Amino acid sequence: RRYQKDGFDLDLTYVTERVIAMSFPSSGKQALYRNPIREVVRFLDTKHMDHYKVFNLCSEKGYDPKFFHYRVERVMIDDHNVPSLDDMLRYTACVRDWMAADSRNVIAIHSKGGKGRTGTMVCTWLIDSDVETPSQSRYVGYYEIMKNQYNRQLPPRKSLKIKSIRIHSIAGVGKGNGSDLKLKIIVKHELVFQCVCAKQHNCTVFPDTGSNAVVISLQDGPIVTGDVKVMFESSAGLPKGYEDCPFYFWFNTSFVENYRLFLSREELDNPHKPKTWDIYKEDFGVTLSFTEP
Amino acid sequence: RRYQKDGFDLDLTYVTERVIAMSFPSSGKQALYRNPIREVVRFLDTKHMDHYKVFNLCSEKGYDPKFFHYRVERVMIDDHNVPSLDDMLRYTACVRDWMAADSRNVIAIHSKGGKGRTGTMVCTWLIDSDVETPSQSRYVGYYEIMKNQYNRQLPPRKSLKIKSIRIHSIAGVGKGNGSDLKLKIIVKHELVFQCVCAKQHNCTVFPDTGSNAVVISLQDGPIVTGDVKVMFESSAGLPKGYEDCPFYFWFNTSFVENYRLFLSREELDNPHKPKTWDIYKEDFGVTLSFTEP
Repeated sequence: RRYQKDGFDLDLTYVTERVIAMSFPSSGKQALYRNPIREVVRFLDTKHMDHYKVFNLCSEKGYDPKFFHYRVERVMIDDHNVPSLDDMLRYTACVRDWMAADSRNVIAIHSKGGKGRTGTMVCTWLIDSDVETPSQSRYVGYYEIMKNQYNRQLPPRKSLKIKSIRIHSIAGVGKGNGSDLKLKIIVKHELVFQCVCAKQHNCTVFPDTGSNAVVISLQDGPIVTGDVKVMFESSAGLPKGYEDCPFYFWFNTSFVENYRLFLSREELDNPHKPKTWDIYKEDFGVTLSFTEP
Repeated sequence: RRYQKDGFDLDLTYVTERVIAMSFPSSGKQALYRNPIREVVRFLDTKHMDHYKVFNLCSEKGYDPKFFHYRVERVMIDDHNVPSLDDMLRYTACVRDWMAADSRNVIAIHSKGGKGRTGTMVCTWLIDSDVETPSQSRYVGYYEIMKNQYNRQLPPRKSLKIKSIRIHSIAGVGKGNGSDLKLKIIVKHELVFQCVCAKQHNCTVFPDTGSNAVVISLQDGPIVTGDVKVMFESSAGLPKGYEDCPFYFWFNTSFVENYRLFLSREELDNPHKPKTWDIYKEDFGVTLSFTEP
């Protein structure tokens, strides 16, 4: 819903009377099909003068603080990826402080790509005051659990150790045995664990054809703390989608209950898209088994 | 000095046997004249396999941690601007830890623009182990002072308030009175103070034509702490250079001695370039007057 009022042609989305969403305001030979930085600057200067903050939720692009009168905060969110809960808490904290300055402070939120990052961090603010991928949905769920239970603060810090990964309904995906997935565990932009199933060196494969599980014994698993990314790379032509991976996870280990995490086919970032509902059947899922150090 | 060895055409600079400087590795429709991300990844994978870390000193653009096998740290340095001393200490600690991890570990350093930020942050490591604008030079000097006196730590935290700004040898620059400069004080991407001399509202102008001084009473100046940037905006057609401003500063308030900071014509970001040595004469300068709260 482009903002076509008052002679404007920006890709804005006036989500709430005090919260504005838009796309990345670009400069140079990129204003033809995207927002021009100066035009949107003028738009939000003639509407709210010295009463806006521009949240640039881009870990990959930034323009200058000076354009928006040096009121710009950058949240390092990767495309199709979630922010850390510390990032979400700091985000909502600075937003609440901004709205406490006076009654007519608005906020502009954008990201370079689609309304995944801006959607996530506008819905997060929406439910704090009251998305594309299911990782963002589950992170909004994490933030609501924090908001209503562990009041606007970090959960009880749990350091968990992952011990095995169970894959449900593997008949159809992969070569046929499940020994093609590649594991990558990322914590704070750091690859803390990787393994390849075909070589079977850092992990072992124990396929049980009775229940269609190819549970992989994940020896000496990392003691993950905080937000974790687990992507599954494959070498058998799986339908790679977002961020060039068959499917990836994003979760906070402080929210895991009873040291078990199962992600249904629908959560499972990338299989959730309906266009690939033929290699991942309805019962497809990945179960993560945890341990307490 | 581009790296033409081993069939490569990269814009590298092998500064030391274990430190590498290069330009930003770009992707998309930019590899025609800039560094291709995949090509540089291949170069530093076949040269240093799993024994390097790439430092991205760009506050305006980043690509993805995944390309360099999730060994990438971003330092938020603005173009034609200096890093914070906390950032410099964190970077130097990171480099020291990386080199202590193994005897083969290398570092790759780049920035999007010219070799100002990469030059700054490579000379900082060069002086710790053993530059475009002069503020980067003064910050390398700040780091050498910290390294050799207040050993590799911050100096005694000093917070001071600017009481007035003295402009030396103004006969020729500006309208002829000095009532065209505009002040902008930026601390941690925050416009903490601004003023316009022509209106004479936030500051008062006291032109002392006897000594060619237009010292401006900076009433109720900010209580600055840490790293401060001071840009001088003008509306009399000054030869705007870097950052689109007549001249700006970048100074740490902890390093001020005797509560005074005079900036000679040579330091004075933008007057430093000899092409403008006709409106800023040899005695041009700015003096920062401080007061202890």
